[PDB]
Amino acid sequence: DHRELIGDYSKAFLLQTVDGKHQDLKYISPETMVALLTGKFSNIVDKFVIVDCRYPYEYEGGHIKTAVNLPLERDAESFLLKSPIAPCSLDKRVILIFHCEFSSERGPRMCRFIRERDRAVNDYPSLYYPEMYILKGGYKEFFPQHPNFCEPQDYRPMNHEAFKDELKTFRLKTRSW
Repeated sequence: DHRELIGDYSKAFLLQTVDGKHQDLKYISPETMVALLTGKFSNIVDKFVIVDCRYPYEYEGGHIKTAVNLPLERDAESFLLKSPIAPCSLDKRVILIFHCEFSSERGPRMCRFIRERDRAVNDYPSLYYPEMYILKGGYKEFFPQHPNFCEPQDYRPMNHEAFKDELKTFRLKTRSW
């Protein structure tokens, strides 16, 4: 591989990455998301968690199959770090994929937050989640390309006319503005 090692310096990144806003983060395309969903990496990837950081109404109006909705930092830490999601075999990998509507600001931030917490509870350079990626373009670019991998087969933008109130209600739940 021509890149650096994953977070615990144990091995190279598995997935092919594409260029994204944050030069230091690893992004993947809809295509690689589908290869994982289709089991193309089944002999090496034990588990892969898709974290959809969007607000609940967004997730309810259409999300990627198997994805988990973890819109708040506290929910993500609770879900991923209280009892780490570990592979059934040590020859195997666990991978996290973060995304939001277009995975621009919120996705990167949650990803950076989980890495910090992970660095915090482990002895360097050990990690529970050494390999993390962001889905370039988020759901918004994923849906039109592979609608049958989404449930419900639909899309609800964050700024949807009819949920202005839910967006407001929801922002008031975040730890900081």
